[PDB]
Amino acid sequence: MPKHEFSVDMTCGGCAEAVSRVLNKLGGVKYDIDLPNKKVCIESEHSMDTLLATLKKTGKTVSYLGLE
Ligand SMILES: [Ag+]
Ligand SMILES: [Ag+]
Repeated sequence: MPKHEFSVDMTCGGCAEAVSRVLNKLGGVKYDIDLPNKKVCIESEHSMDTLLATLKKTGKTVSYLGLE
């Protein structure tokens, strides 16, 4: 199953919480948040568009670091 890696402008724990809330409301996702490195790793059959649009709902700078 595709593992997408994203960069999110998370400055503290409450940003990581904001990230989980939006990703939870999305559903169909297993996810991993690395706060010190400002990274979010997402196991999902969801398209990159959807994941990107979802993460951007937080109001924060989001970019795509790619896949594996
Ligand atoms: Ag924060
Ligand atoms: Ag915050």
